[PDB]
Order: sequence, then structure tokens, then C-alpha cells
Amino acid sequence: NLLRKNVDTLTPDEILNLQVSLRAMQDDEGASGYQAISAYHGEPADCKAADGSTIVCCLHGMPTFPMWHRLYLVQFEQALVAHGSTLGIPYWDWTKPMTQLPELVQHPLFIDPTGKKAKKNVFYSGEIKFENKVTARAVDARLYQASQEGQKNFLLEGVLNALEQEDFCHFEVQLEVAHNPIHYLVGGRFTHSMSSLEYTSYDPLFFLHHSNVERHFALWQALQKHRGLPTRPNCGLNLFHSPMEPFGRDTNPFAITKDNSKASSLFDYEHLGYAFDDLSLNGMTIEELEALLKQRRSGARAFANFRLGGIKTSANVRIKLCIPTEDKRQSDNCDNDAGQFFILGGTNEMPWNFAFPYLHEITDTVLSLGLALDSNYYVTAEVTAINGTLMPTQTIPRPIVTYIPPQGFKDVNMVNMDTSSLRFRKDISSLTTEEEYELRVAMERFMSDKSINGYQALAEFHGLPAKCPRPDALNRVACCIHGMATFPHWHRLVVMQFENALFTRGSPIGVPYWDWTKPFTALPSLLADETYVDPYTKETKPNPFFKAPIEFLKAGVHTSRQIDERLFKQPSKGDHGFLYDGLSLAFEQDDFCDFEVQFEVTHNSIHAWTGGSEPYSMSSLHYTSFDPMFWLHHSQVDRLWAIWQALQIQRGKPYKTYCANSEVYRPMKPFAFKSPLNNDEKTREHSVPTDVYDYQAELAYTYDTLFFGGLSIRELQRYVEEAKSKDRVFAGFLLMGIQTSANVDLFVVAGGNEFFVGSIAVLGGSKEMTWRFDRVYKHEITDALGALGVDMFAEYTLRVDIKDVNGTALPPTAIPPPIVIFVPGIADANVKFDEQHRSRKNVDSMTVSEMNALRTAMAAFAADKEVTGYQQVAAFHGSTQWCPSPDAAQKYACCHHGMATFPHWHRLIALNFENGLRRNGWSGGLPYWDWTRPIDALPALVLEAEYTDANGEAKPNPFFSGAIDSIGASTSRAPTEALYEKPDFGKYTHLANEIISALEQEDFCDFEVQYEIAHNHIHALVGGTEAVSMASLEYSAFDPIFMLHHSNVDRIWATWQALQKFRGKAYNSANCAIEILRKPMSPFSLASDINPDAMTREYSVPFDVFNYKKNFHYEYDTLELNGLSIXQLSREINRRKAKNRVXVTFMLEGLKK
Repeated sequence: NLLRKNVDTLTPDEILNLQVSLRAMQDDEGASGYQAISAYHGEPADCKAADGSTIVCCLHGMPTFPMWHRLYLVQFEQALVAHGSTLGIPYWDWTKPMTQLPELVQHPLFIDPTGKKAKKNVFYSGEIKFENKVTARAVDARLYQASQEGQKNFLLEGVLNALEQEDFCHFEVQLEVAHNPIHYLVGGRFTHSMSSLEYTSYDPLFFLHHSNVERHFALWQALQKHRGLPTRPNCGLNLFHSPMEPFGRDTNPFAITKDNSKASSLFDYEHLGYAFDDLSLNGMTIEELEALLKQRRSGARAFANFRLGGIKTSANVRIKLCIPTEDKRQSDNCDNDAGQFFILGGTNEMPWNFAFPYLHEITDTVLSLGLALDSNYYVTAEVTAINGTLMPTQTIPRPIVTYIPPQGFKDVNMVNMDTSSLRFRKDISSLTTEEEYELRVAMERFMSDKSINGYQALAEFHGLPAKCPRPDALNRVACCIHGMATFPHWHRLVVMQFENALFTRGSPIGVPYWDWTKPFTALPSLLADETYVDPYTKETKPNPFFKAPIEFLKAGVHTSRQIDERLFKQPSKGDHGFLYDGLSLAFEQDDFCDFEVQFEVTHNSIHAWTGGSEPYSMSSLHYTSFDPMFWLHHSQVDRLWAIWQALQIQRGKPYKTYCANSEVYRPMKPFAFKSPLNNDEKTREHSVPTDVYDYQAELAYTYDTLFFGGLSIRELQRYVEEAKSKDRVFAGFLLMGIQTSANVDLFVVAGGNEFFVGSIAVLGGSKEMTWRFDRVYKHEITDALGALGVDMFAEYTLRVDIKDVNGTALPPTAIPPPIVIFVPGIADANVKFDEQHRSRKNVDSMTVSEMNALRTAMAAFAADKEVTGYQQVAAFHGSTQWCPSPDAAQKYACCHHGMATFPHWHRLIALNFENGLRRNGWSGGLPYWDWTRPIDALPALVLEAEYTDANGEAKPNPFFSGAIDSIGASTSRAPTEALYEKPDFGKYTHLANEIISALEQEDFCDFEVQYEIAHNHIHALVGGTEAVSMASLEYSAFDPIFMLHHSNVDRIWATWQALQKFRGKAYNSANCAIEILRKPMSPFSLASDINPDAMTREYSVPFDVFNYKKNFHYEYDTLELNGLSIXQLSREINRRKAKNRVXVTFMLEGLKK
């Protein structure tokens, strides 16, 4: 152990030793010499990086800064000791308030106690041999403080704030930033001083300083040891596996550093042959320090968020805190300054950008001015070059305020239920042909023709007629928000504009969305078809969604989305789909901005993907909004946010943009404009996105489903926990906003060969608004590494190749090099309530994997012949003597009909089937199929006799008719009647009508008659000539289709209830036909022995089966009917009820036939 002590605590003998020894190495021309070694850091630039010209050898701004410099300390230290030097390089604690530079360097000509004479002095200055002469340091007044409170110790504040962060990445950015002030302040206006990274190493005070920053590093890693956090760098692993020059170079004097030139070996410093005396700043126990820090965390905080990079110079950035001006006059209170920091840099600097935002805490001064941390204010930056020259604000991306609420805090609630109408945005596939035609007409009229209130204006809002900040004057950019936390607010508003525009032109629907998350083979016919036929005129006219003119240019310019490439099925990636993967990762996060980066750049992919190389396509930020697809596209984008937001409310965590709070108060670019530039009241009202968060309250719309994948929001929650419990590794991109729009391809390179892990797109344009992300974009590289047979920490690099959408070559330098991130996962929740929840969807929307998973379970269900097993519950339709026993004689078939209690009993049946099916290997709820909607063929699940399993397979089926009774010992065959679709353009042929009629009446029984007799239709429709089918209820239940039927049947019974809730009448109870409503069911109530289900055992009485929500714990995909929402439904039945009509009545008695 070489010893590194405090500089002030040195003994005159220790000091004499240091002096004579550093003098000794000062007269060394050899590689152990001061010149040769100081030449490692700074000018002359001997290293070469990327494909660049000669560039400074030292490494700054990267995660490798601490390793490189701790190793530089080791090299200098051993080079010292090569001339004893009994001690290692001392640290001077500059978090300790200062009056002057350490006395060792205060004055040249140090006196020996044996004087004699003089001098030397080696600590005062080290000669910059080449390019003479030496350089003293012009100190700044800021270095010396603690005098009368303010200025508060900001050096200490820097290292203490860095010491607080629990990631290596964050710690690294805050540490390097906090280490820059000494360089700057000691260096000063002199070019050649510690102030520039060109020559900062030639000054002994540099080594005395980095001794201290190293002590900070060791202190941090030690504080990480206590108690359960990694001391490993989890950032930018690629730069770890290469020799950091000139330490790996063949002429390196000492073997200890050459054998340690790899940054990978420098995570711990025990093998380096040095040690500090104390490494605890300001007389603080590690327990005291961590107490102070973890209790500095608690409460509400506010930070100046800065996005830093190499500016080719050193600079002081002063932080001014601003209070916004209401009026035209620039009266913004920027008087009071909130903070300060420093940046080291130079010419021939290594190009660099922190992958994470630098945060400078301003909470205290924000508290000083008496304005809430939550409220609106902003932060501006005064950049003074080290030259003393005041610098343009453009030099550095503008500061932001980051707000940390008191955890945990629930943001304000949404407005209760629904009333009385909201615009419903559906899946494009969920649209009936009628709806397609009507929003086609709306779009047709809005687009054709042109006005200020017309399509082209709104298409112009987003990009390239460049009206931002104002259409005047000198320099104009696109208005849309990109590379910011406010992107989805902006585009949400935009989609609302589109919505109003289409509603006023006569469309019943909100703007539909298309799930690109669902794997799709081709574009939806809605936006794919060249033309379409008007049902009335039979005239073929343009599909308004295929193309759209670009008016403001005078030529034959139309939208050309012609090229869509790289997506459609393979390569990327895919667990399900590339988009699905990206968005999954997006939905994973708790914090807003973290989610937002993933959100946005995942969405960018579909832009570049569908746009292709076409200049007037979705590829270019300029013209992408002219393409109609946009509008539907971002409907979905909006919906995505919606889902995410819902997640948060289930997570119990805040859903508003607190990560970037100041930016929420900037008025949305083209929306806040007065009446000529924007004529939409609502959107202009929400030109401040603060009220934009509430889903349906302020903006008055909602979606049909919030389901992502096939997952419910809680099912999605379960998924993200499962994914979060695995050890993952990512490749992070700092997307900086290059002028054009581009595609980058990502490669993992092990030994001698590279692997394609994925591709991401950066959306932009020539006249784009300058944009830059605060955080880094993580792309899952884990499965790559898994398929590479290469471990997490094993040696591999990343390659990118960037090419513009137009197809020209882009230098790999255009975007900062991606970095590797390691994330270890863990969760205590669940424990959750996932066992007691179910979601019921269409079998027609199901995925093949879900299909197979469904089949298997049923095979297992049908295998068991008595008690548990499907045959028993289907035999609840099966007439064994359970009708009033033990004295039961001649009667009868036990199945609750009669008919008052039909809905109840069959609810219970479908529930028994469901639980019996989940018991045997399934995690989903019993699905259904919309027979209200017209049907060409049976659902894919039942139509074929044999199906192909994952590895191939003989017919089970088991969801085929072949399901046997074993009582009569034969298969329940299902035929088809020559049916069912004759619907003209309108309206609601067959079942739908009937069902709607049923929904009309207020009374339970009056509803139930129509309801059930409507339900009989299918029993008789899939029930063919063959009596073994569903046509007769002796054998009816045994065909698995039954389950689907009286799933959907039940759903109607649920929808009705919803209506009854909306209508202000009794829903989970009834006052008609009480006698049977009071009697427990025949098969469900018999015993614990007769049926498996415990809940159907407890809930036998019809009164209890009324409330399915709380009791049976299952919700449906939707309660829509033939595309109609419940509110819409009410409007429709009232509309029918308003007309004068005759009706015919039938008195029905039960006959066996």
C-alpha cells in the first residue's frame, strides 16, 4: 500500500520527500519523466478516435472518465515512487472551504529546514516543456468561500449531490460535472492553465485534485457497498475492453498499468497499490453521510436539467431562475440566480455527450422566492466561455425544471363514469362498413375542399409551412414537438383537431386507430384501397385515405406512401413484433420521461417504415402530416399513452409530466395562436397541456378497449412485472436530432463476426425544430447476447450503420455512439390479485398461440369424465335426477329455464366452464364471439376438424363438434344452415335488431323474454338437421361452441345491466318474478360433490349472480353491440322509440320439438 494523505496534514519530512522526488522526475527526459507522462493527458494530441484527425488522448464525458483518471493517478504515482516518494500523491480536500491554494503550491522557492538556499519549486508549476513556457494559474474568486453564509459551498454541494445517486451513470455525470469547477476556477483566464484540458495535466495541482476526485469515487463505491447496491459500472461497456492510450502502449514504463490498461479491470482499486488515509469528507461517518443523503432525498425537490456535450471549450454556465411574463413586454423576472456549474473542454477534444441529464438542485431558491415547486417557472443559462467571452444561448440545449413529488403521491382523479356521450375511437378493424363509408364521407368533405377551416390547414399545422415560433419572420421551423416530454401532448391535441373537423362534417365516430402492435401482414383496407364505391350511386370515387394533395406547393404533388419496408413480418425482431417489443419496454417504466423516450422513438419506426424512401411520405417530418394515415396512426399513439396512463393509476404512481415540468407551461406551438392561425376553440383552450392529461373530462373522447396485446391493464401489469424480474441488458441511443430523417442499423460484434439485433428510426426534417432528448433510448440487446452465446460482461463492441431515408450514406458520427446498460430485476408485488381476475374477448380476434393454449386446456377438461371435468357441467344440461330429490320420480330435465331466471343460471354455467378451463392450464378468461355482428364462417377455433400445433399435430380437436356425451356414447355433430348474411347497407340485420329490442324495455322480465328467445337463434342455427347438435337442449351444452355462445349471451346480459345503470333503473336486482329469483339453482346448489366451483356453490341464488363485477371477478373485452357503445346504444333505442310503430306478440309455451 502506497499512502495518499491529506495535503494540509503533511509532515515537513513527507513534504521534503515529495519535493525532492517530484524534482527528480522533473529532470527526467525518459518515459518516467514529467513531460512524457503529462503528455498522456492533453496536447500534443497523439490518440486518434472514431475515424477522426489527431485528438486528445484523455477520455472525458464518457462513463470511462473515472477509470482512466484513477489509472492516470496510478501511473503518475508509480512514476513518482520510481524516485522516492515514500508517499502516494496526496489529495487536497476542496470541499473544505478555502482561503488560498494549498500552501505547498502557494509560492515557488520552497524552503528546506537545512537551508542552504532554494528553491525549486516543483509543486508551484510544472513545465510545459514543448511549446514553452510554463503556465501559472489565474485563480477565480469563487474558489474561496464559506464567508458569511452565501456563497454556500457549491463544490461540496456538487460532490454531495453526486454521492447521492445510486446509479453509476448518474453518479458519473454528476461527479465529472462536480470535478470541473476546480479545473476552471484554478485555471482561470490564462489559456495554458488547469482551465483548459489541453494543459491541465501539466500542473501538479491536477494530480493533487484528481487524487481527491478519486477519493470521491472510492467513497461512493464504499457507500454503495452499504448496503445492497452494485459497485460495478453498468454503463458503456464497449469502451472497457480496449487499451486506454498510452497505458496499453508498448512504451508504458510500468507493467502494473499496462496489465490494467483495460477499463474493465479498474472497477476496484485494491490491486493498484495505493490507499487513502480516510476518504470521508468533512468529518462525516459513512452512516452520517448516507443518513444525510437519504434524508436529503425525502420531500419534494426541483432540478435544473441540462443536456451537456463537447463545445470545444471550457465554460461557466450560470443558472438564472425565471418567473414568466404575462404581457407582451419582456418583463420575465430573471433577476435571481438559482445556480452554477462548469464544463471542461478544448480544441481537438474527444466528441462527447452525457447519456443522462445533468441535474443541478434548485429546490432551495425556488422555496426562497415563495413559489411552489409544482407551480410554473423556468430556468435560463448564461454561458461564459473561459475566454471571458459571453456566449450565445444556442451553444447549449435549454435548461428544464425537473420536479420530484413527495412519494408516494396520487395525482388528481378522473371524472366519474360517463355522461352522456363521448367520441368513441375504435380499432379500424372494428368498424362496420357503414362506419367506414361515413367517416370516408366526413374525411372526403373536410379534405375536399380547401379552406382555413379545411383539411390542408390542419395538415399544415404539424410541419413545413414552418410557422414557428410565428410565421414571421427571419428563421422559421416546424411546429410539432419532438425529442421532448411534451410530444404526446402536442399530437394528442392535433388528433382532437382532426376529430372535431370530422365530427362537424357529419361522422358519428371519433378518430379510429390501427394497432400496429398486433402483428399485421398488410395495411388496413381503409387506407390501402385506391378507390371505393358509393353504396348509393355505385360510383367509384377516390378513397380519401389513400392519398392527400400537398397544396402549399404548386405542382402535381400528392402524398406518396408508396414504399413500406423492413417491417412487415421479419427480421425485426420478434417475440411478437418489433413495435410490440419497443412499446412493451415503454409501458414498463414508472417515470414519465423514461416512458416517453421509448414511446416516441418506438413510434418513429412506423413513420420511417410506412413512409419509405418517398420524400413526400411519412418519412419526412415536413410532409408526414399531409398523408391521411398520420391521423389514424396517432390516434393509436394517443391511445398508447392512454393505456400507459391507466397503468400508472393502477400502479399508484403519478401520471403527469413532472420529469419536465417547465415545458408543460410552454404554449403548444401552432395551437396557442389567435383566431386566424387557429380556429379551434377547444384545442386552443388546451394549448397549455396541463389539463390535457384527463382522458375524457376536458377533451370528451375515449377508446373502445385499453387492452394492449391481448392483455388487460392488470394483465399488462403482470406482464411488465414478469419482464422486469429478468436480468436484462440494453443498447442506449442519445438521439440528438440530426437535420434529416434517418434509419440506423444496430450490430453486436463478438469475435470476428457481427449480429443484427435491430433497427431504429430517427424522424426529422430540413427545417425541423431543434430537438434533443434528456435521457437515452434503451433497445433490448439481451436476446441477441443470449443467441450470441456471449455473456453480459463479455467483450463485444457495437456497430451502427446510419443511412438517410433518401438512401445516401450517413457517417456513423451523425449520432453519438450507443452504450451498453445492465438492469437486474426484482419485485415483491406480486403478491397480487391476478388469480381472481378474468378478461373475455372475441375468439375472432385471438392469436394462434392463444388459440393453441385454449385448445390444450379443453382437451384436458374433456378427459375427466365425472365430477370435475366438462362432461359434468355440460350434463347440468343433461337430465340426471337432480330435479327435486331424494323423492324425484318421473321429472325432469334439470336446466333452469321457465324462463325468468335463464340469464342467471346460464351465467353460472359459463362460469363453471370457465373455472374448469382455467383450472386445467389456462391464464385467460372464457372468450365469446359477436353474432350480433354478421358472420361469414364459424370462429377459427371451431371450424376445422384438425389443427396444427406448434410442432404439428393430429386432430384432438377438441373444440370441434366431436365432443362426446358417453351417455349415449356418440359425438355431438354440428351442421350449418344456409345463412346468415343478407344485410344491405342498413340496418343491423337479424340478431342485432332483436337484441336491441330486448335492450329497450325497463323491466327485467320483459327484457328477458326477447333476450333469451333471441339467444335461441344460434342454438337452432348451428343446430342443423342432425338432432345430436345444439338444436335440442338435451345435447346442446356438449358442443364447446355453447361456451362461446353463452359467453356472448352473458355479455349482452351484462351490457343491458350497464344500460340500466346509465338509465337510472335497477340493474343488479329485479322486482319481477321474485319467487324463482329466491330459489337456488338446481345443479349449482346441490352439494360440494356434484359440482367443482366453490363460488357457484356459494352464489346459487339468482339475486347473488346479478353482480358479476364484484362476485365473479370478470370483465368483458367490451360491452359494445354491433359497434355501438352503451351511450350510443341508449341514443339509438331512444331513436327507435321515438318513431310510431306497430308490434306483434306471441304467447310461447314449451314444446319438446
